[PDB]
Amino acid sequence: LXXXLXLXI
Ligand SMILES: *C(=O)C[C@H](O)CCCCCCC
Repeated sequence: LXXXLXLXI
């Protein structure tokens, strides 16, 4: 999901 929407996971 986009790396947790931007969390980078
Ligand atoms: C989107 O961000 C793809 C990621 O690789 C997987 C996210 C998994 C969410 C489950 C952990 C809360």
